[PDB]
Amino acid sequence: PLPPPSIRSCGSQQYVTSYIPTGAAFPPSSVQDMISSMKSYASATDLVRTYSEIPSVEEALSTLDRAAAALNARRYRDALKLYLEGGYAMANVAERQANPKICNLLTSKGFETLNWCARLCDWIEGRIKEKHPRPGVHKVGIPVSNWDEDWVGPFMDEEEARRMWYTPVYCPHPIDFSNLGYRLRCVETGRRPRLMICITMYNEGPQQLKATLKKLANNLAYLKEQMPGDEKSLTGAFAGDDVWQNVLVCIVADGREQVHPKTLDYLEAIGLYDEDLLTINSAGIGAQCHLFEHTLQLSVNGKCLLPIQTVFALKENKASKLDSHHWYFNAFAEQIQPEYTAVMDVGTMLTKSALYHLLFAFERNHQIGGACGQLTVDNPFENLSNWVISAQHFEYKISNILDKSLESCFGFISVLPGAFSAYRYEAIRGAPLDAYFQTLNIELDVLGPFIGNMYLAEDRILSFEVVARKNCNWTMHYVKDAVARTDVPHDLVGLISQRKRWLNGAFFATLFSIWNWGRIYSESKHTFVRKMAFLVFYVYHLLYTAFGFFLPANLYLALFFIVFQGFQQNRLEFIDTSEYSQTVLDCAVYIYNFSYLFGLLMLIIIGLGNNPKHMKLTYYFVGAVFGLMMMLSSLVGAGIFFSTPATVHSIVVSILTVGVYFIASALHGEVHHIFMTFTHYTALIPSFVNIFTIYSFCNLQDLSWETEKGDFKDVIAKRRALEELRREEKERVENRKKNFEAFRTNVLLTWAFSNLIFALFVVYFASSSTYMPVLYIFVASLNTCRLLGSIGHWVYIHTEGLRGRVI
Amino acid sequence: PLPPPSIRSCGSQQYVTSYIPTGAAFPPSSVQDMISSMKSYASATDLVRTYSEIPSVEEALSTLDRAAAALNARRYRDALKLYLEGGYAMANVAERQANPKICNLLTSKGFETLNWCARLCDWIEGRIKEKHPRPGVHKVGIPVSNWDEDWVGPFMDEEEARRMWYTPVYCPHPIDFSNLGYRLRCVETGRRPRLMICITMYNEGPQQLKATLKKLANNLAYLKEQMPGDEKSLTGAFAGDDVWQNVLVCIVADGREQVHPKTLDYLEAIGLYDEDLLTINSAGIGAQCHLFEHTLQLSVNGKCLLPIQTVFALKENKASKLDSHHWYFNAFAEQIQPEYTAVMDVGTMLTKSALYHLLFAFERNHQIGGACGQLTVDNPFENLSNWVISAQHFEYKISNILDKSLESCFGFISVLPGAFSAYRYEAIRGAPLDAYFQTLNIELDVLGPFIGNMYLAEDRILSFEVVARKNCNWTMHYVKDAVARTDVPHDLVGLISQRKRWLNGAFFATLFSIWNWGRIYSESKHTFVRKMAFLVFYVYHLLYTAFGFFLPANLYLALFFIVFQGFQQNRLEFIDTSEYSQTVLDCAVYIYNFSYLFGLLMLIIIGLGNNPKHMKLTYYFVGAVFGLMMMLSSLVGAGIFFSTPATVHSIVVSILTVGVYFIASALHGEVHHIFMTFTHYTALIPSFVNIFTIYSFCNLQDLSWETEKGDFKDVIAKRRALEELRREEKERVENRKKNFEAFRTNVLLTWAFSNLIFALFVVYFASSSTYMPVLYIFVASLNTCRLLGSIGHWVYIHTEGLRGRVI
Repeated sequence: PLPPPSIRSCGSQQYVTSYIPTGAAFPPSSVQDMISSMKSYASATDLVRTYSEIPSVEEALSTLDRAAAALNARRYRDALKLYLEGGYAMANVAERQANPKICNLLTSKGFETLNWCARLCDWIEGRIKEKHPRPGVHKVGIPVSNWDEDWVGPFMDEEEARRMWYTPVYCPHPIDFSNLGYRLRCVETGRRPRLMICITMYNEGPQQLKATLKKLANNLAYLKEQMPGDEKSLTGAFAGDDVWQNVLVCIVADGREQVHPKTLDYLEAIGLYDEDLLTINSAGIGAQCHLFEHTLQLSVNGKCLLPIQTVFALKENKASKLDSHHWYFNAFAEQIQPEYTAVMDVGTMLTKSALYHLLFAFERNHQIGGACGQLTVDNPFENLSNWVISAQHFEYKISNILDKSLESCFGFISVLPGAFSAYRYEAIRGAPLDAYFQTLNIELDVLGPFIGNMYLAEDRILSFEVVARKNCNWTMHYVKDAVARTDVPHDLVGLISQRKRWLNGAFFATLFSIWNWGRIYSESKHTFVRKMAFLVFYVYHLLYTAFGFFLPANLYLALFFIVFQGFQQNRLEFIDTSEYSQTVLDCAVYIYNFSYLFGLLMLIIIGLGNNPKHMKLTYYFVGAVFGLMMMLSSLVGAGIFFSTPATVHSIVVSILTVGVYFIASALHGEVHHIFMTFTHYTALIPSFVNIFTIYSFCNLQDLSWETEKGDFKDVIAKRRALEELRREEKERVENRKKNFEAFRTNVLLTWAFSNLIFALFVVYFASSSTYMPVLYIFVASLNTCRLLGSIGHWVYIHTEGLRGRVI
Repeated sequence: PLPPPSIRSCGSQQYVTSYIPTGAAFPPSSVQDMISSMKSYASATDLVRTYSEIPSVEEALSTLDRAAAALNARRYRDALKLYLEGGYAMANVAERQANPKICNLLTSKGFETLNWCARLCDWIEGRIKEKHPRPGVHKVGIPVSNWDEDWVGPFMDEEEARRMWYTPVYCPHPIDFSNLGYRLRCVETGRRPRLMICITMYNEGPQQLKATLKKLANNLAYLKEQMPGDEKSLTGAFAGDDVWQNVLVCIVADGREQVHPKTLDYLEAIGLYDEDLLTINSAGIGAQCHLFEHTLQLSVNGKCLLPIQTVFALKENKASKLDSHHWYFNAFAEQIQPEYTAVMDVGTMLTKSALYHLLFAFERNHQIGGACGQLTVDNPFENLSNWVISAQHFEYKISNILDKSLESCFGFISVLPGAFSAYRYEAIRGAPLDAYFQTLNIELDVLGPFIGNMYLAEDRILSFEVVARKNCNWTMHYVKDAVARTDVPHDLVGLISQRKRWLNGAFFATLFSIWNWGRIYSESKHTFVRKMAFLVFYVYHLLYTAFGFFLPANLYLALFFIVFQGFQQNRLEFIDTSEYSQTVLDCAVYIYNFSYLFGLLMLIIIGLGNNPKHMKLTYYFVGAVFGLMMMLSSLVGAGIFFSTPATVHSIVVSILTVGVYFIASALHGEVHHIFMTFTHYTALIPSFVNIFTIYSFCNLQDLSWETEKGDFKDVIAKRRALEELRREEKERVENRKKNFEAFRTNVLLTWAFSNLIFALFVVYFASSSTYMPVLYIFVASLNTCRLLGSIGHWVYIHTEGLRGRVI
């Protein structure tokens, strides 16, 4: 027992040294005397009280946010106190404001907060039994700021025409959207739309959204304009004068931080967004996302389009596109219960007939479980001086025609991103969607790296699940007339990144399909003929994948043998090289080999090294070298072919190898595009193969993703527990990244060394006369099969319409 | 003007829809009537009041933390209110506690907080003029928990012996440590230590720290035990019976999160840490770091060591080691103003004579601006079955002897990490330290990538700045007898990482030195003979660096030519290969080339791909292959040399190439180590060169690093400004990373392609009879120069002691 040290200025002075003896426990009387001998504090207290006299909006919002954070932490008394303080603060502040909208919104928010406080107090007392109590749902409808008086439509109720509705949601698991008591305007008003469209958006300019909305309005107008009484005309819910009431459009953004500000300005202009309402009404909830609802009316030039029922959902935090599809499908589809479900991106500009053709196919066939339309490049002929655009145009046309026709003949399509794809909401409701969202429900550690890698491009999983669903026989189909025009990158780097993601997804989806093909026979219920056809397609798929795996080696072998060994060993027919100094003959081969090897080494180093945006010059240089090489090879090959007097074998091989493209293009009426873009596509084949495959394989690493009071010892334990949990989480993340990197490295090494070993063995132990015929036979077989598939698809599409009466 | 909608249950019910008309502004009377018609809130209010009756420690600490955060944000009224609330809460809570220490600490903290509140109120009123007001400094001394009664020392004041002191500091820029009013116990008590030691620590076990402290105590004991009256004995402040008062030890940790808990337990055991004091006294300050001060007494077995004056500084957030050196040097050196300054790491176990030899050299020479001791591996002979440890032991011995002697002859040393290095605090005070910490004061964007890369290993910058300081002639020196024993990794992967950082730092420091060598002649003031000697050393340095840049190609050429082309073209002398099938002769060369190329490709892919921890098996396999190849080459070369009848040229070349190691080792008396470890080191040369250089060059990417009230529009503007600032920061970070990656990729490509092109040209346009003599001449010249340097250093060290009387 000793008096405290005589130090009354601890924070007043600059530096003070003191000694605090522990174990004495002090006398209470001395401490009380020390406390009573201080009078300055009163002044400070008075000042603080004066400062505390007046509240402010910022303080109220901050207190409400802290209350929400406490409520999420399961501490209820502190949440109640903060909620009461915030409610009283807002109620007091609301009178100061001079803007009527702010005054009304603040008054409403204060009343809601006070009612929630009363309900929470009643629950804490034990009067009401609930689990996870939350503030009640309260959607607010307000007049639209700008309204076009000079607009003519079919008919619009004033409540629907001039009021926009808003509500923030908290639902953490989207499957519980309906249980928690949320509702939509369409369901509330009694309308039951039959078709739904999802338009995912992330970091886009207003122009793309404007074009997409205009095109959708044009499609609705065309659907309305069709006359009844015809065989072609649709019957039922898609007739005229009421079509706009059976279609709903959902616009799902990805995150408030990443949204382009001009997009928000445009959305607010058309009456679908308001910052003040979001700021005020979302204070206490801690919403996961906020949804606005309207029936927007658009006017372009002097023509007024049709009204569109629109729901705009904006998520609070950035997530994957699969998360947006999860929200859309589960919440909105399970609530509305539509019949069809269309998926597209932002910027996809449809033609006037896409919806009509899709609905016509779905209604006529009754066996189609899904459909995809044709994809096209916007303005291909304009600016033909650009080679990348022309190459992409040729690739799209040929891929569509040949591959899509061949795959749609058998009734199984591997849709390529990002198409405008429609599924009927009866074949995907159960197991297929469960397998679709498996990544979002299970952490990557349990699944493994192989399962996680394939979901980067996730459409093919849905396609395969629909085709092989248990106790059902669902088949897919391809519609030629559903044309969707997109925009393509103008440079190499964006194309490289896009092809990287496409190739990763395609490769691992193909591996999964080959692994699990047996489920069609083991579980599904198809016809026997369908099973035999699927077996034949399986054999073809295996052969095609195996040939595509060894493509760089085959390209190198073909170029080397034909061109350079013809020059060296005098096999070019239009010139004789028995002369010359025996130095040029070897020099050609040496130059070719050294250039090819150095280019491959540089490309792999750069691709595995850094992002392909600050290495533009090197990629351009390598592409130019490879393009010049390919053009030289093409000219030499054409000369060699023309010089030969020709034979039946030669002409048959030439036809079945090269002319299949032109024959199939002429059969379907699209021949001029091939003529325009064949030369441009020919000069990018080595670039395509080498660069895109190497960059895709190198960057496979791109993985995605309660005590109120207390004493001192509790504080120490809490801090230690938090530190332990943080360290364990960091360790787990490290382990996951290590596993994924190891897997990608093993795959890349296997691929590269397989190609190199095959090339070396074929070069050293084979001749140019015992190898080329095998390659010719293989290529001819593949192209013959593709041509037969295309012809079969054309015959079916032009015959079934007339011959379906019998069957 | 319309009445509010009749909705009194907004959060009470599950789901309610409402319409809020904006622009009406409401009637006040209706809102007042609606408010007055509610009575449930009172119950909630009462409950809240009851819950608010009792305070708690956690609430007080949280409020103080929020007050500190507000004060850092330049808002003063909110900070004052929160500080007052926290002070009153702590004052009320202090009486509840039953633990006397907690009661006393809480009472003191409450009084300090109230005094700071009063001072801040006075400042806000305008009575006091200050800039950046902060709470006053207040260091607290408390008794040590555990005290050893059975301990005998020279003499200790009870205040110093039984009290440990603590204070948290806020100084954001360490240069202002003295201005803000902080102080140290040694300076306060009047002691003026002359020598300082810094012991950096980060994520280490207690055993290393215990061993380091025991070794330092042994060094102090040896320094005390020396007798006076001898020529060898030191004179002055380092005499006997008072040596322990002239040495201070600073232990700087790197971050509370990363510190091993057992290390904290051990530190608390010896009376240098306490969690309760840190938790309580650091609540309001928002300290950058916390420092404890003591004079610790250690006992090992039955012998009691000497007391050590220790200051333990623990930083709040993790930073680089350069940050720890910044804090140490600036704050503590500028305050204490010592004479010398020693730097070491944790785990470096000194011998009994290191300090004596260092101080002896510094006092005798009077021109030495810095010195470094010899580095050794602990227990080399024990567990000789391990090859990595033996290879490292041989490398350390040879590097020390040859390179250090040669460089110390001229008076310029490039110290290798991490040595026990001592600088006198007179040649580094000004410009050298400014150039040392240039990275910490200027962001990497202004400097560029080349400047930023070299500071990864930062000692050589200090060495060069000391050597070339303006208007001064400072030279460095190497002491052979200052032996420091460390611990080395037992596996390949840790060695790989350590060598990666070492090689990056060494390469870029060497480039900087070669770039800026001219400053010695342009600015410094040396003797003419010194300038000529530095010119000669510059020529030698350029030649050595140029030879070392092209090492992999030379190794490949030597192995290939000698061994495999001797086997193929019958040049092995102990066997004739004119027989055989002409298939084996080519097969040997083909196998060698293919294996070498495949190994290099795999190594570069793995090194650039992933972290070298989950690729252990592949690295081990490649190392084993290269080791077997090197052993075969060594045996073949030994046989070839022994078979030859020999000549003057042959014996001279053999001596000057290989036997220089043994001659120099025998000259200095350390010969058995070479005999033991030569075989182990021979089998790791290709592994060293290839693996370490490739991994070092691949991973060069490793870069490091106010309105109180308000209205609504201010809130919106604040949110928009914060979003804009965040996006700009993200863009800047992206740009910096892009630039660094591009630089590293360019350097790697240059190195690899230079080596490959040189190798190809020499293989194709040269013979094994017109190339090997040049290589022999080059290697012989370099080794002759190194041997001459070593002999000169030995002669100087054994002669100057006797011959210094004349000069």
